[PDB]
Amino acid sequence: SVIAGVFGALPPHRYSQSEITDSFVEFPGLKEHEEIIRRLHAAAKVNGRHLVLPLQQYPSLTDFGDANEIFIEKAVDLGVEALLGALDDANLRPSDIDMIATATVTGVAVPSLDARIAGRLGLRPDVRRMPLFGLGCVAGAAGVARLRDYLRGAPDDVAVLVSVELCSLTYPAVKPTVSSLVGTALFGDGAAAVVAVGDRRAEQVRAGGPDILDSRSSLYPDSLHIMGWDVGSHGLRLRLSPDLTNLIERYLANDVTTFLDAHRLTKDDIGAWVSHPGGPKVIDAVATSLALPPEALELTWRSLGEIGNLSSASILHILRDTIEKRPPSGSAGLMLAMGPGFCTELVLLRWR
Amino acid sequence: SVIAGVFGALPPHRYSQSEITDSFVEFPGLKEHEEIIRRLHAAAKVNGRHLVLPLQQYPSLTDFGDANEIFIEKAVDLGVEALLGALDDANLRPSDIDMIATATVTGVAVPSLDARIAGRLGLRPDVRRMPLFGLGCVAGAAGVARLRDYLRGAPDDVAVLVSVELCSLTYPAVKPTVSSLVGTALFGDGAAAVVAVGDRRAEQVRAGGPDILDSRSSLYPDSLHIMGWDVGSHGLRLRLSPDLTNLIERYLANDVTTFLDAHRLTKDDIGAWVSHPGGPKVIDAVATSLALPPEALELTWRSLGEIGNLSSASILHILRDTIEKRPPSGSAGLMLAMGPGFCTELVLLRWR
Ligand SMILES: *C(O)[C@@H](C)CCCCCCCCCCCCCCC
Ligand SMILES: CCCCCCCCCCCCCCCC(=O)O
Repeated sequence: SVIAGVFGALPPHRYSQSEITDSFVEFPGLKEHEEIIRRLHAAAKVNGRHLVLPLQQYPSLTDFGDANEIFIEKAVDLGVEALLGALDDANLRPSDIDMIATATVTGVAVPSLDARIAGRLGLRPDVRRMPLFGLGCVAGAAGVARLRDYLRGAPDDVAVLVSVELCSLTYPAVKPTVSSLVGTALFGDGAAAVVAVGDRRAEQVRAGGPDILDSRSSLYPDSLHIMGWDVGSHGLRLRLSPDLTNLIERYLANDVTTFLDAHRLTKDDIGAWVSHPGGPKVIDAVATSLALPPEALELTWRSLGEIGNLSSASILHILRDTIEKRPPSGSAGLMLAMGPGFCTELVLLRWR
Repeated sequence: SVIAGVFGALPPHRYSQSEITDSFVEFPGLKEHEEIIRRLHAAAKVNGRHLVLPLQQYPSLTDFGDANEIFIEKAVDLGVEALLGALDDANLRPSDIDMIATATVTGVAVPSLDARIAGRLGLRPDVRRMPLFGLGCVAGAAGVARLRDYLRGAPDDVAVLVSVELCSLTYPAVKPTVSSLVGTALFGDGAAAVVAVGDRRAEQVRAGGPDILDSRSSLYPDSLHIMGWDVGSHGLRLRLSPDLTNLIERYLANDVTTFLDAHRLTKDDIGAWVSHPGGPKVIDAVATSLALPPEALELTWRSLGEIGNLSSASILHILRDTIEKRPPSGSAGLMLAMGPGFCTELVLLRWR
């Protein structure tokens, strides 16, 4: 399988980190925690973020019903904008799509996003639907792996992954507890789409982006608590452990090497790293444990600073960013993501 | 792709429909509606349902946060039971599972059920996880199709589907409302797992269950309202339109005809129908639109009456009932399901 188009889409409201913090500190029930909020927002190394709602609308977003409704309205059109952009990058059409995978962790939609996006964009009624929910930040790498897994048995097919993460809209569940504030410093809104295509279909559509060669999921034992949501009446509340960093440093190099040994490869044999940004400590951790030079994660740091942590869609934004960089032809690309599980997901890429 | 195991797990607490109704109409803020409730319950053609909680805990399940936490815990125990069971039917072991897909619409878990059941069963840390959410009732059929879609690109692998639906746990969201009351007459708790196996793996494994030949999703235009969740602070509230029956009567025939024409089959060629027991009005609409004899949907009528509507898990119990009764060796089997979308999934089976 080979990527034919990537496309990130963001809501048009872009705010500075400063503008967001300055306003956020003045939100109901928050002024008291200004010190830690500024600390956390500054330490986040996010310089700005696209929000789906005008910044000053958030204090009014206290109801999970409203929020999740706005999510469904906004997720789909961010999703279709993303999909179309990738469809056009692949010079393909909605009718060309044979399967659609949808990745979100930040909203609950039944009928799922894929159903609604497929409605909007006029996909064939018999598109295969794969609504992925609960992969979280890992869903961008994992979604790409699942496309491979699909196209592997359907060489003529077009399979799309649409990630939409509207982190902002989980605001109803946000309280001045440090974990929620950590998330309030890092997470922004945005969608992204990957149009992938089978090997046979590849030459017909002049498929540009990288070949998706292989993936390896890595579920860590006894680590449910590391990451995820505590779901409740006030909605999706971030659970996020400080232990996470130490899981990376202990075990990521192991995942990255066992997967790379399977391909007669090394750390140095990879031409562009495509890493999810949990936040700076996370980026430092994978950089440190994988003994990565500064340049290797620069795009994901740049993406972090430009649009923040978009969860699933992040790794697909920096994948789109790294594609535009045009890295060495035929060189190994390595998607690395991680999320609730706790798990990590390596995806072996090959660039053109 | 070939099914190697089908197992249906239910909670130990079984209650007659009369037991349920008599206690339900005494729950807070419902005696005002005891007439319509008893009417909906009696019309439901369910004689009994397994409930994951004692019948008299439910009135205290008013909080979505509580109900969802219990969901996660109970759904993993039930989930593993069904998987262990299906693993035992397949004579296979947890270590053999190469990909696990999980289906639920009745609770929200990040990390997902597949993450948790993988940890409980000690599945290899590299299992490929596909947590489907928002397929709803269609997920048993579509889950099998996904399995097929995975196994068709990975012929040496074992893929499992674990469906766990604890409909009773959506209780915080039920109101004295026709739709939600229809839900309370139909829906019960239970799980099921299917263990399917790639083609190159079926012979060594001795998979005995039916072949998975093909599948067709039918995503109807402009039909979001037909079925779904109203999601809010009270949890998952059933949206169910009475256009459903009419949608089926007008479009189901063309779904199966367009699908069966692709295999040059008529409805007469189907040796066993594995239909989702939505409700008596839906089973009537299926039989009427497909001109089916009353023997064709008997196994699904019987599941309905015995176990109620288990959302995605029902068509899998019925599939096990079908394999039990053992259909003519080598005849066509058609799985028929419908879920939020509005969509239809047909999966073509071959009996052994
Ligand atoms: C990756 O593993 C998963 C868990 C990603 C989940 C998304 C986290 C959302 C964090 C909640 C707070 C968001 C607020 C944004 C700022 C808006 C300003 C008012
Ligand atoms: C005493 C509790 C009895 C059972 C109460 C059941 C209440 C309604 C449950 C509805 C479950 C709907 C599941 C999803 C259907 C779909 O959208 O596919």
